[PDB]
Amino acid sequence: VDRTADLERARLGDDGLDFQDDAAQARAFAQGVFLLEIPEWLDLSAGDRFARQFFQGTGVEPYGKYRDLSSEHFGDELLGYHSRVDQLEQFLLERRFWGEVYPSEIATLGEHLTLLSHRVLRSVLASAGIPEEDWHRASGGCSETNGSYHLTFNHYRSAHQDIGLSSHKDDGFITVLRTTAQGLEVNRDDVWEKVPVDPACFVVNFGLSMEILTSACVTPLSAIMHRVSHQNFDRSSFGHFSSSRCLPGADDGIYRYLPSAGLERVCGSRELIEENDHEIYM
Ligand SMILES: CC[C@H](C)[C@@H]1NC(=O)[C@@]2(NC1=O)OC[C@](C)(O)[C@@H]2O
Ligand SMILES: O=C(O)CCC(=O)C(=O)O
Ligand SMILES: [Cl-]
Ligand SMILES: [Cl-]
Ligand SMILES: [Fe+2]
Repeated sequence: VDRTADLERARLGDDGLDFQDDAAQARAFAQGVFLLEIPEWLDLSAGDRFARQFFQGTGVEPYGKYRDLSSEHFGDELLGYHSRVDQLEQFLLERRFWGEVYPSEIATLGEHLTLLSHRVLRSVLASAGIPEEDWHRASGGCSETNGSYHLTFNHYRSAHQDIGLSSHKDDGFITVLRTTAQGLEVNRDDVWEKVPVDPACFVVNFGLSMEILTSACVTPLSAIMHRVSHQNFDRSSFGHFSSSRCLPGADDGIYRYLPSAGLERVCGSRELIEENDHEIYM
């Protein structure tokens, strides 16, 4: 693909998300993807280094050892190191383990991104016309700080003859993606387009839970279809993912908002992730 998407750029300011104007904000939310300026005080260098190292094993300091932590170590099949069928290999960790398992500076990064994402999500919920007292249940806790949050590190193995990462929608409400190299593509309006590279911005997009939640609103919001093209050289990235609380045995559920009525349950949060990962990776 040779077309490059023209995305709207936003900033977090005194009143929440600031786009250039109300029309720009509407286009961004209608597309389900936009750029978000990275706060100047926020240090991403340890996260960038973790994404470059996590897969390399205990010979490589300080982060290569996370290659050896599989899902078995967490009692949760979703977490730890995972080789995917595509070029991608990942390390995924939910917030309840960050303080104990991640390096301290990586847990700190995760916490910063959680509070940034929280602020982004609340701006979106307000634009959707959902009553504020329904936000906590509608977002499975992400309208406050009680959601499930995964800080997930990605490395694309260019020696594998696969697509980088198959076409998919994310599971949750908000993904804050840190990417510094080409490869991410988005499908708005049934044409694949490259996401412009800008290491001064995150890429923000909505997941399936945002789409389900707002599907009956006057302006439904989409979970952007996106992929990573086959990489001829290595690539890395990381993202902060916000989902309805999906702990084993403590699942907040996924809801659709019915204007003038309230929230109706659609499915489980973990169930949605499992069904989505099935539909993606085959
Ligand atoms: C347990 C997953 C968690 C809810 C979150 N959501 C996701 O969609 C993602 N990663 C995450 O960290 O999992 C699958 C994926 C397409 O590779 C993407 O990277
Ligand atoms: O690496 C990227 O740019 C995208 C990663 C992604 O889409 C995901 O982890 O769900
Ligand atoms: Cl601010
Ligand atoms: Cl590329
Ligand atoms: Fe994604």
